[PDB]
Order: sequence, then C-alpha cells, then structure tokens
Amino acid sequence: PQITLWKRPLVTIKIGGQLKEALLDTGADDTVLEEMNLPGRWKPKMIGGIGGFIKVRQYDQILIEICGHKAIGTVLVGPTPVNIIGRNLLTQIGCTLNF
Amino acid sequence: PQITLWKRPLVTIKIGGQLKEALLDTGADDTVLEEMNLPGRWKPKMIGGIGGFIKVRQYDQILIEICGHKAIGTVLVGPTPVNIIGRNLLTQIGCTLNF
Ligand SMILES: CCC(CC)CN(C[C@@H](O)[C@H](Cc1ccccc1)NC(=O)O[C@H]1CO[C@H]2OCC[C@H]21)S(=O)(=O)c1ccc(OC)cc1
Repeated sequence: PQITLWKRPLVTIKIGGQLKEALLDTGADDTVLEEMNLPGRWKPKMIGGIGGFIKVRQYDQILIEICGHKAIGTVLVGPTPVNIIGRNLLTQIGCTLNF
Repeated sequence: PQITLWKRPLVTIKIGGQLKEALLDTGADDTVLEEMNLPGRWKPKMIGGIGGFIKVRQYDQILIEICGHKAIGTVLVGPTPVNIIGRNLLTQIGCTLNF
C-alpha cells in the first residue's frame, strides 16, 4: 500500500503468534518492541534513542509478519515508549519512502 | 525520488539559511533539529522517545526546504543527536511509505 503521513503509520503485526500494533519508523535502525515474552535465546544489548540509552533483550532471527508481509530478523525487546518497526525489517518487506 | 531503507534516509535540508543533513522519519510526529540559534519567539516543550525525554524549543512557521521541496511548520530545536524531519513536514512534501 501507499501510506500517507497525516496520521501515525500504525499497522498490525504478528510475532510469537500474537497480534500487536506497531509503528513503521524509518528513523529507527532497529526494531524495538515493548516488554513481552518471546521464545528462544536472547542476549542483553544497549540501544540509544533521543533521550538516552536503555537495556534491551536481543532476539535474533525472529519471524514477524507486517501487514501480511513476512520478515525474519533481529527484534529488540525493552522499555520503548511504543512498538516500532525499524529499517532492518522495513527493508525485508520492500518498504521505501517516496515523494 | 524514491528512497530505499538499506541506509538511514538522510537528505539535505535548508533552514534558517543553513544546509544540513536530516532524517526522513515516519516515526517522528514532529520535526526536531540539532541545537541552533534561530531568531524569533519560542515556547518550551519536552518530547520523549527511547531513553526518556529531552527539553526542546518550539518555533512555529519555520520554512524548511527538503530536497528542493518547500515546507513550513513547527520546528523543535534541542539536544537531539540527529536532525529529524517528522510527519508535520513530510506530509507537506508529499512523502509516503510504500510496500
Ligand atoms: C516514540 C516513537 C519514536 C521513538 C521510539 C520517536 N522517535 C523517532 C525515531 O525514528 C527515532 C529517531 C532517532 C534516530 C537516531 C538517534 C535518536 C533519535 N529513532 C529511534 O529511536 O531508533 C532507535 C531504535 O533504532 C535505533 O536507530 C536510531 C536509534 C535507535 S524520537 O526521535 O524519539 C521523536 C521525534 C519527534 C517527536 O515529536 C513529538 C517525539 C519523539
């Protein structure tokens, strides 16, 4: 689809068999989701945003479906203010900016 | 143009007579620029993201040229690590997400 930006670009995602709402965030290198239980191993990492750095759990090679488009990649889980889909997954679904 | 997301979507902008590099950021409600001494009146504001909040100065009706596309709206200035073009201006240059 072509998504205009007068509203937040929010979409439904499916991860770990659960549906959630997430923000398509071209300003994020990485995908960061709010606290949740994910299966598999994870390593502690740190990521920085506009307000500083936070501790996150890094899950590698996680299956995640975005508007019916499948992606498999790194998902960070931690105290982000909102679920964000970053470029590591936006590229996998073929997302581009156009103007 | 069409901008892929393999790398950060940085573009050249013109504001207050200065050329800068800024992120085309669908996840940013508003436009946030690195510290700079703009003239005119402002009002204080706080914006939050990963890591918490930062204090910024809100200037209204600021002209920004984004890849030759003119836009005028609210611009926040503060200790951001990156220049961020948000949805308030992205809509004005006809920017959409597409996948
Ligand atoms: C609340 C949604 C989201 C933060 C979750 C909003 N951000 C825009 C993002 O695109 C920032 C924009 C951003 C980019 C780079 C440095 C600081 C901020 N990117 C970001 O935080 O990404 C992180 C996750 O991937 C990593 O790659 C970038 C940093 C990591 S923001 O910078 O904090 C922000 C921008 C405008 C605004 O106006 C109301 C309010 C908040």
